Amino acid sequence: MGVQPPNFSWVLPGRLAGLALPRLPAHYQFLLDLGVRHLVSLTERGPPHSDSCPGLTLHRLRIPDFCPPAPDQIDRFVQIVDEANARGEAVGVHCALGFGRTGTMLACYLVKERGLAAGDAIAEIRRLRPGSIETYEQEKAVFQFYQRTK
Repeated sequence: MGVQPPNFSWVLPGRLAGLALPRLPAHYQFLLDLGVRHLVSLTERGPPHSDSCPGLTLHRLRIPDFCPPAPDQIDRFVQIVDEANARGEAVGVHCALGFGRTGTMLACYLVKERGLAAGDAIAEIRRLRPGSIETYEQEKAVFQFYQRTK
């Protein structure tokens, strides 16, 4: 039995989801039940109770709140999703609220998945998850990822 964590939704159904901070054993069980085997954690302090769920692998990429992921972090995130999805495993990504840091990562993955530029990728994540991508530097990070990988 799982309990859906806060602000959870699929971006790529069965492949890639965003969420706010998970914090109960049943949140992690929910992720496992939905086929998630990897949780990319962007917070400065690990989410509560993750150690109750050994079957879920956490990948901690620390990003200060209201700041963008760095290029190495974007590349690592993209690798984690590509490799997990190729193994038939889904990935979740979270921050404290699930909007800024999380939305920026999700938009970068769409740049790659759909061959989009940042305007389209950011628009799409905002359509799916209104409130996503909170700062100017977060927007610029998606743009620069596009430029590096075009």
